[PDB]
Amino acid sequence: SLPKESQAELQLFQNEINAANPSDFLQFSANYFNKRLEQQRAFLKAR
Amino acid sequence: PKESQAELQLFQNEINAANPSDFLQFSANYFNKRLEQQRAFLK
Amino acid sequence: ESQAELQLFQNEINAANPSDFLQFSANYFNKRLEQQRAFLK
Amino acid sequence: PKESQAELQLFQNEINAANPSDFLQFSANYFNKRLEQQRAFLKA
Repeated sequence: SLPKESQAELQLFQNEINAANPSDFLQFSANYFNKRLEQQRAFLKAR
Repeated sequence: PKESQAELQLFQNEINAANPSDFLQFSANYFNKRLEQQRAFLK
Repeated sequence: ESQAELQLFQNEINAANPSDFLQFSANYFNKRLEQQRAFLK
Repeated sequence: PKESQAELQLFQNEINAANPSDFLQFSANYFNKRLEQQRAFLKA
């Protein structure tokens, strides 16, 4: 029953998992979420 | 794979149980902690 | 700012003396990012 | 400890070699990657 933004981020993640089918699910998933944060951090740091 | 489906089901269960205010931060914290838990076993 | 964040990190390493340096350091920096994200948002 | 001093010296060397625009993001990425590298060795 999640909010729309949460469903969108979960759908993007599920799409990435199905496209890559990582041999190390946890490492791929941690790298993915740490990169999504990194992307939003660039907006937050900007002048 | 079955291990991937299990880890994805565990994550989806955590998201539905917590319904985080910051989805990205909760998800990064979750996966970093799952790695930390497996590191203890692997060392 | 970089020297101050490096000094804070070195101080944390010397105060905690972790048995797992890499895990402590990754947790530390991931938490510093988490803290800054809240303030920036 | 010797292993901790070596990892701290490697990190300080990386900071001086890259001089990152975003110190915190570079440092988090660095330690997360050092863990990733050790995970591959531990799983082998």
